[PDB]
Amino acid sequence: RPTFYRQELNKTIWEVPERYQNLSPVGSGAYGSVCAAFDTKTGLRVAVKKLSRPFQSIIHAKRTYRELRLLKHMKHENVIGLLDVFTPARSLEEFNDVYLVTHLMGADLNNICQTDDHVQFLIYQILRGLKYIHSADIIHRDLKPSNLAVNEDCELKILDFYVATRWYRAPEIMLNWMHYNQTVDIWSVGCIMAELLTGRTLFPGTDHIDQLKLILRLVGTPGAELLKKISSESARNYIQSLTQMPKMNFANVFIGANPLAVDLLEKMLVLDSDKRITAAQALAHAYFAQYHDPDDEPVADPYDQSFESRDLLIDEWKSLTYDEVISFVPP
Ligand SMILES: Cc1cn(-c2cc(NC(=O)c3ccc(C)c(Nc4nccc(-c5cccnc5)n4)c3)cc(C(F)(F)F)c2)cn1
Repeated sequence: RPTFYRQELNKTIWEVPERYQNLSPVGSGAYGSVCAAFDTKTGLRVAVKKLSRPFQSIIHAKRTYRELRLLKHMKHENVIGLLDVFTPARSLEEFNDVYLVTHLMGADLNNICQTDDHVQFLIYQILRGLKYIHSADIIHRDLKPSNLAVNEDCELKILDFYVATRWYRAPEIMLNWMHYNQTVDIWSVGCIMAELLTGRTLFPGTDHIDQLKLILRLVGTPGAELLKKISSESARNYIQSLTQMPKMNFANVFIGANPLAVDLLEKMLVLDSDKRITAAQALAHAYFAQYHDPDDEPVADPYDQSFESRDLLIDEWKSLTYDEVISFVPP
């Protein structure tokens, strides 16, 4: 049981074991604050996240539990993994804060390591990690370049932490569809891969409405029947007021690109989420022929999400979270 020191960072009091030094605030939000640090015990650069009031509400406590459970379960080369989890509390009765620790990566996909081969390798790794995540019955929902970390040797890792999420969000989420499926993440991959191919953001909308119009300008406005699978009533009415836009031929948009990459993008960037390619299907596409290895593209061990159906109070989620903290074993 180590010694903690205190330091006021990100408008809050950080209490961390002395092994973590050189704390430097990275960013913050309503769901936590992140610092880069140096772990003197391993010699690693790490990221430390302090969850912001994790037990203020039932949903806060449940998602605190949800994140810790999820992260303790992820064992994949292309998904961020947990190096440590700690609390300064000495007992459940004073348990109020939770800290998570991962590797610090040298870069994200916005800031780059190294061609068509380099786009293939990066997108392959995203899809390899997504196949794993999706096999655990988890949807990322927030994929964007700043959530994709890359080390020196261009090994990529998916995480969840300017660069707007809206630029990469699936249209059915933008149109207020509540019942979307895992391929919302594939839409995001298509937008990311377009930007790696051309150098430019595919749909850099300045606002909610601008985003929809830029999307429809490329894929074409949907018919009424398609609208009812991807959109809520007020969004359907608005889309139906717009001039008809035809689908563009992606070959004239991604001029010069590998024709197999264009074919893959045509399968990713479709409005019909029942027609959109899955991560496992995309990994088998001929575009990735030089890296595709079904024996090295594993699924996840079964992930017990039955807690998602439990109706628990704040103190009950707090209690389960505490037990996940004190049972953690580092890799
Ligand atoms: C409520 C909820 C959360 N999630 C979920 C959480 C994470 N967490 C992290 O990635 C995470 C948690 C703690 C830490 C410390 C970090 N590390 C981190 N965070 C922000 C930035 C950086 C960073 C900064 C600079 C360079 N490299 C990394 N690292 C990640 C990851 C996923 C997924 F799907 F992507 F796997 C899902 C699901 N439901």
